[PDB]
Amino acid sequence: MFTGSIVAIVTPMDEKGNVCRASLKKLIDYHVASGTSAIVSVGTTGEFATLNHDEHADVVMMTLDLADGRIPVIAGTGANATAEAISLTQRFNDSGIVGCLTVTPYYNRPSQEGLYQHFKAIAEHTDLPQILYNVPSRTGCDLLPETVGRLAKVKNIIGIKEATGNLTRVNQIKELVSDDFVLLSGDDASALDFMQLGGHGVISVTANVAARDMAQMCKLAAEGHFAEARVINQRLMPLHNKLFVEPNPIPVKWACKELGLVATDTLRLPMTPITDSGRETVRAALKHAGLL
Amino acid sequence: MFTGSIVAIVTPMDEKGNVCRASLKKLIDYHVASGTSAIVSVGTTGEFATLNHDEHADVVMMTLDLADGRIPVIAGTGANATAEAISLTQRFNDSGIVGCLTVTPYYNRPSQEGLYQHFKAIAEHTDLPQILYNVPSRTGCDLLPETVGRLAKVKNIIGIKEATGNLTRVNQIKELVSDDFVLLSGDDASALDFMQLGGHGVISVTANVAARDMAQMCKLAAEGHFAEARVINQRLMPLHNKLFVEPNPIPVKWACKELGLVATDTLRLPMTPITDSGRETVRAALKHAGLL
Amino acid sequence: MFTGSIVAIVTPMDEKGNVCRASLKKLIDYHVASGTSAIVSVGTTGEFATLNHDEHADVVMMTLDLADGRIPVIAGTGANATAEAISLTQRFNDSGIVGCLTVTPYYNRPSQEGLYQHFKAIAEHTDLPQILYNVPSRTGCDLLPETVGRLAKVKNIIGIKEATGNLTRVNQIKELVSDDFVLLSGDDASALDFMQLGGHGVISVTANVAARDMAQMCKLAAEGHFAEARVINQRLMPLHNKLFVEPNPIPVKWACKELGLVATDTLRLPMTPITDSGRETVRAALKHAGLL
Amino acid sequence: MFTGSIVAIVTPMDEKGNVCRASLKKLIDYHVASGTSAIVSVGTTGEFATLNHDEHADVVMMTLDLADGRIPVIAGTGANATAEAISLTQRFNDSGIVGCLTVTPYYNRPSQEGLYQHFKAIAEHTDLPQILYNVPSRTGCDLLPETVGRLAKVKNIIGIKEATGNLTRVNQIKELVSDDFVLLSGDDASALDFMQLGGHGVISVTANVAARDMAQMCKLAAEGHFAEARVINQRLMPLHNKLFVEPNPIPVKWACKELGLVATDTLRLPMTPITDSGRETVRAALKHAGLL
Ligand SMILES: N[C@@H](CCCC[NH3+])C(=O)O
Ligand SMILES: N[C@@H](CCCC[NH3+])C(=O)O
Ligand SMILES: N[C@@H](CCCC[NH3+])C(=O)O
Ligand SMILES: N[C@@H](CCCC[NH3+])C(=O)O
Ligand SMILES: [K+]
Ligand SMILES: [K+]
Ligand SMILES: [K+]
Ligand SMILES: [K+]
Ligand SMILES: [K+]
Ligand SMILES: [K+]
Repeated sequence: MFTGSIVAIVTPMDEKGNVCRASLKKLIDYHVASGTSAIVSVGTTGEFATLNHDEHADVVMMTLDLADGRIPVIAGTGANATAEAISLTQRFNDSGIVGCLTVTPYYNRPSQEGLYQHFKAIAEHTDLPQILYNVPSRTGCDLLPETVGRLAKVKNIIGIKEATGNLTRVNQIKELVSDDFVLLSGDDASALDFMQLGGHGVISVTANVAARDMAQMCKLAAEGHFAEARVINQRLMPLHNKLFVEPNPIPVKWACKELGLVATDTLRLPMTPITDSGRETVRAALKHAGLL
Repeated sequence: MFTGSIVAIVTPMDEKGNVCRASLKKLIDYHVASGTSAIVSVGTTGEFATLNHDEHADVVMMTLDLADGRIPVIAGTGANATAEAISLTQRFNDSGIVGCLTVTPYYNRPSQEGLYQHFKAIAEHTDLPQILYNVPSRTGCDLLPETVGRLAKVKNIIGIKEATGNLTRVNQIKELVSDDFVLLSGDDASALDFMQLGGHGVISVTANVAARDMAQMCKLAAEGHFAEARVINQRLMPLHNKLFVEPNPIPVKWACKELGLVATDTLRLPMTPITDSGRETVRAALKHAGLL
Repeated sequence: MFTGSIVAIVTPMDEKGNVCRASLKKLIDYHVASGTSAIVSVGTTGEFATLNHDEHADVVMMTLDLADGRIPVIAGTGANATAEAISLTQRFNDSGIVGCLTVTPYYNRPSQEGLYQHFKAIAEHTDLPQILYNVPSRTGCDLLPETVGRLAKVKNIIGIKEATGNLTRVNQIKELVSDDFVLLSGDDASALDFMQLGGHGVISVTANVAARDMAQMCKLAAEGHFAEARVINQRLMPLHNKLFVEPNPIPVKWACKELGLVATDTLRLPMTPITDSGRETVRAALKHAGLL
Repeated sequence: MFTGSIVAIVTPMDEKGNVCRASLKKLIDYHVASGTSAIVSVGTTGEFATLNHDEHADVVMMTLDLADGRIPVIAGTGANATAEAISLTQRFNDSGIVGCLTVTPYYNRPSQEGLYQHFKAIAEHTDLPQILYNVPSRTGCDLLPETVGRLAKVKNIIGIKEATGNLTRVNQIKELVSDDFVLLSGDDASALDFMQLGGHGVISVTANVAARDMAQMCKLAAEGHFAEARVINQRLMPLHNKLFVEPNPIPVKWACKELGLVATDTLRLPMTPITDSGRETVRAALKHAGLL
């Protein structure tokens, strides 16, 4: 499923930084009960940077096993080296995932032509649908609409998670791609705006703790009921912002612990524990959203 | 050497994308002959993002073997996960390398506290000297002077490669650290200015192809002969700029090939071959520098 | 009228830089015939910076006289000194203008509190409706949604011309103001997007040469017919961009001369004549729009 | 003097917002006593935006009268319309002022060609020396080094006040102009660095309240005693920064009042009185500097 509210799920960890199966099960059951459309496993929010390839694959497989066919799983498969991305993609072929979320290479700042070649090569070596992920604030590069239009001609490149927060991108990309290419926000604070302009859903951090309100917001938006959706959005807005008061996923993991959805808020270095001021800010945002 | 003209050497490849030993040897002999102070092996210009950890270690060790004690070798050891940076650093413990160049974590955008913990943990697992590397355009995070001061208190954190191009950083950092902490430019176009303000050298892209000129410019700078150093700088300014006409190290590899220093200008995706326009721009810059 | 397509009209000049009444008459008749909602007289596009107060008032009065009640006129009344803005506003009280367009102070960078006091004072001393104008790229300051919400409580502050191009502002402001407060784009390239998110019209540069298509686009948008509006927008998009290929109003004045709407494309220094390359670019954009 | 510590003096006011002669006299005597090199009258810190042209001329002429030949006076003569800048400059022809400080046009964002024509026309209508002033944060335009080179060819264009805070500009400009062209910092926090790179002084906000320290710092810099100059700089750094805690000249006027140098800290809207938090921040900075 590549529309509506899609959660970029946390990778819950025990105190040693290893994946907590019991906590993940609780999250997945929560998303199944709450109407989330799909689960992005080991995206940014899932700490892809700090899991090695084997651990990363283990988390995706554990998420599929636990989902048990009740909700679709999309795997994070991005890398900044094209061979690495291909390799990681092969590990998931015939796994049961419905598609992959593949980020623009980070740190090395490839050209637009390099991005085209990167993603083209990855798509060539799988039959899985691929969702491109643009987030320049993290990567140092910006996959522009022109290049997205070029890539959308590749049969299995089927959408984009656009995390610039620059809402002009929605219709710049839309006019260059076919009607069935999926435009998904990757920026919760501007996501409703993104859907109002023509976007098809959101790959959401906020969905980790407000799954039902997110799912209803995105449905109302898809039906054109923007004023109604905006009422929900306004109650979620402090959380959309304050989940970034310290680096993601530090706040959202604390929030999930505070609601009882995960056993511990542990992360891997260089992510560090939430500050006391951050706990206070995040808690106030949860209360504004009606969640505590 | 953590002073003077330090080359961030290219990782020359054959047409298959693997390290070319004969080319590496030719480069290293070139830097010995030219008066280069040290070699940074598998930094950004060396394609650290697209070598696996074994391949990266092989290049470092080959470069050390080839240097044959004639020129000190600093290993690139950065990673965006602390565990991984520690693993990489441990590969070089008791190897012959003189120190490590370790970039701020990329993509995951840690806090300053996270940066402090990351570099502190890496330093604690080696006796090797550590040179911090800040390059926010590539990483999405900025290691600010205050945190550099906190880190400079750790015994074996001994300097910084400052690649913001923001020359105010030189004295901001210098006032917070001891007199023996090394300040190195990571930005060739501003590096002469950086030394004029108090910096101690440059880790240079330009030195790959103008090694003698860079070493002469840095010596003049260290001696306080800025006007003579600027004449050299002016001849190299178009190269300093045009080596980024396409993404580093696409132009510098081509330049090395054109100068006969390497056998091929091959890179690994998502870096792609230089465009025709880019060849012409770089060739004009080489001609301005009197290298061609 | 404060909705739909509102033109920020050029101030046509003869070769000596003085206002050309015959050219202005032709423009005004064109806007009356073409369905433009209103005329903003001596806005940015009308070269407010380079007319003195008397000339500025003369152009507004000439525009009212020529409009002869057939189209509403809004006067540019902004200044960077609050006393100056008050003074200029008094010159128009009982003139026949329907309202004023008042820019945030430029150059002096007042605080948000300073902006509040500025605009509050101006509104106090007139009964004319006031439209706030935010354009940070010109002014060096940014009138934020919070302050817009404060000002919208003042009875005769009735809307805003929002020229950041940052589409998140639409609903940030909307949620803080009453339903009757007018949100107008001041950025033609993002205006349709701005209306799709809840904006009520556009104060347009493009309208100077594409008045009928602009008027129909903004009507379709107001009716919710965004796909239909977007077809028009796509034909206008090169013009929305290329009217800024050199500083506004250099390109639009040339375009108006090329269509025969004004006798000369003369501007006042520091605006200078269009370059040949700029003529070529603008002409291609006019042809894409179907206007030549 | 177009070297050393040049104060951008406040225009002290009474409670009605008009120039306070007794306060101006006290300031000017203070700068004579302190070793200030020159006074810039009705620059940015002098509130040029909110004085009318007659009021502006009155302050300049009063400041010249009060200086009584003891200290050279440079008049602020910028405008964003060329005709207006020429008019203002002509007011000071054969007056006793030593030169003019003329800012790039603000708000209307001319091209570089426009900037060249603007400053060229102004220079052609006076025999007075012209100091260009670039401050893009306030004006929305950036006078680049190439254009500064073109302008430096005009006989009476003799220097630049460079207020970008981008220290690369010092040597970019210096290589394009003759050895007698003056480079002055417009950014107090970077000004010591600016002189270290080759600049010849500073047009300073800080000198309004730390005149002796600024003059001593600049003399040390001119003599090549950078380390001694930096000790002074460090004591003044919090002031250099905190004089912008609220918009300039709100903090510096309050500081002048607190030091007993002026009778009142009144400004003209849209500048507003200093907040309580701001008073406390500025007072702490004055205490760090040992001025209180
Ligand atoms: N830490 C490295 C490797 C992660 C690989 C598994 N997800 C990076 O962010 O690219
Ligand atoms: N491509 C991954 C792993 C590189 C391994 C280090 N040489 C990254 O940039 O972190
Ligand atoms: N050129 C000055 C005065 C213009 C006054 C009449 N519109 C400015 O832009 O503020
Ligand atoms: N307030 C207008 C006019 C100022 C007159 C010059 N002292 C401007 O900033 O241009
Ligand atoms: K395929
Ligand atoms: K496709
Ligand atoms: K140390
Ligand atoms: K009123
Ligand atoms: K109102
Ligand atoms: K000159």
